[PDB]
Amino acid sequence: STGSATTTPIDSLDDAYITPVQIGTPAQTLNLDFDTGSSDLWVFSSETTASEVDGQTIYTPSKSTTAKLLSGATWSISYGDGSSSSGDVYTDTVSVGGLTVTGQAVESAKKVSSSFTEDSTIDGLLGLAFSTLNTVSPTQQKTFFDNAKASLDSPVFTADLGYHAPGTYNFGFIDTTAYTGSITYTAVSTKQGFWEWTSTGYAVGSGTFKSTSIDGIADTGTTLLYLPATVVSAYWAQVSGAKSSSSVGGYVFPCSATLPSFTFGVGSARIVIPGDYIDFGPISTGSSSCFGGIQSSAGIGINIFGDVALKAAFVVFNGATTPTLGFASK
Repeated sequence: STGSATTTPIDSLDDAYITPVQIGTPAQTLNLDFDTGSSDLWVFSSETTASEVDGQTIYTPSKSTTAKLLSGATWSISYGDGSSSSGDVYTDTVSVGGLTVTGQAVESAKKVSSSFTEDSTIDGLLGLAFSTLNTVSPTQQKTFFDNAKASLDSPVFTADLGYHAPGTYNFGFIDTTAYTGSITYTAVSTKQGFWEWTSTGYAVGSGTFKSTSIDGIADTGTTLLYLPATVVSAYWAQVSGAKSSSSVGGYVFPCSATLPSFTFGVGSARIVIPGDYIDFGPISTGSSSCFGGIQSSAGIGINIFGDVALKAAFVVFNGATTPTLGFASK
């Protein structure tokens, strides 16, 4: 089997991407944030504290003939940005782009933090990291991908995120029309539960490539590119007037700037992030200070190849017995 679903930016900055997902019988369609940096599929629901729901579409398990309470199971998650959610668990039928999993754990939120409430466009998350990170207790649950894997034509999914435009998540096949040139594959460590890999270096603009190992994670659920302070300083030094602002919470730059590209290495291959992808617009409405899309990972504890990086590539998440990651230009 295979599946193919379009993923759409939630706003004009590509802050996140939403993908429609069918849950239950008859189908209830919710728009979920596919997150290769976590491993819980959780939704706003009929159980979510009323004051914490503001425009989201909710899953109502009592209206699904295939929903079953997973008795005694609870979940609770905290994300890198400080947001969180928690609740109880149902199993139900879940379909993405025509690919169906029966008996998927659907984690129903009883509580969500303010960031979730305030984002009316995101009805929940669908985790695509390794199932070892799943938070369900006392019986850990599998991701949608893990459950689908054996049925897939090939044990893979691909992320093809757009810049200010829709893109695609495919399951079970590689669309050879969706990228240019060849796909370069690179080793993955699953030791921390992430799609963790080592980039071979970077370049700023038309500058020379610096060969240096940068361990980090491929994370569709993180907006920006978070890299070591040395690398980030070298980038922003090429932008007149750019500076790190503790008050704003990172590097800012004059909105009048033209940003240089940023290249990262994948083995001997190179992925080029155009300068425009690194512009996250005014820090506050009407400001002439703009927020940068490359930020320091210092104090996160891990480097993160988030959407800024991934949307410059066609990315293969290969879940074969020994997982790997593939990157192609597009």
